[PDB]
Amino acid sequence: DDTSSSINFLTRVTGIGPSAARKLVDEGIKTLEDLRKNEDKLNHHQRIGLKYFEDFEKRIPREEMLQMQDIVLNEVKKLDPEYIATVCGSFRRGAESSGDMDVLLTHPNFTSESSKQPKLLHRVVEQLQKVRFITDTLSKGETKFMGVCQLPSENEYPHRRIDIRLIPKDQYYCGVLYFTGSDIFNKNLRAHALEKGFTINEYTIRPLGVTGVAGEPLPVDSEQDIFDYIQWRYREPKDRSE
Repeated sequence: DDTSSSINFLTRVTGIGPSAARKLVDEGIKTLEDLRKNEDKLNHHQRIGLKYFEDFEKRIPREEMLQMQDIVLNEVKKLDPEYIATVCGSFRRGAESSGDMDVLLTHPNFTSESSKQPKLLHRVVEQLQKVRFITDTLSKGETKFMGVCQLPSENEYPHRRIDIRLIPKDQYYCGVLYFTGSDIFNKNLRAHALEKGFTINEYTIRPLGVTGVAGEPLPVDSEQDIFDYIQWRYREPKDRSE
């Protein structure tokens, strides 16, 4: 009824899932003005999501992505040129517009053997805040940051969703591959790998064999290494629609 019409609306606020939305509509919270007069009922992530409600429903043109990409790769390099940062999503594939910016970050000092270096991520988050790029934090942990960013103006741009995730160096490219391609491409590359006797996931590529269910991750130093193993000619991100 109107109770389902309100829940649908509430699910449009980042951070407010179905469960939270229902109890909220139960509390008598139905419209955006209701939410704005009841921040005390929402968690941080939800409140920030509400603050940028409109901006968050606005698409991000490629021109802007390219500019935000320059700010991120640039600040990252200054901190330590040994950091590798890659903006993924449909954007990497050449999309004319995006809904957000998803970044995978790594550093050779951090391998899957390592695991426990929050500061490699935080140092980046902190620097991006110092330059007034990252403006708010939805939530931040030891390997993942979900937040808000905004392009600078001499007057202004809509606030945008940005996420940055710290990935082990030895699992990096398998990571970038997963976060690019496309649901359909990943599905197609994954199946071709199987025919070749390999199994690919977002962390590694392994050899399979008889009886099935086997492994031991091979070294990956580029996306190319993954394509080589399954003897597929390298496919540029723009040819990864499927």
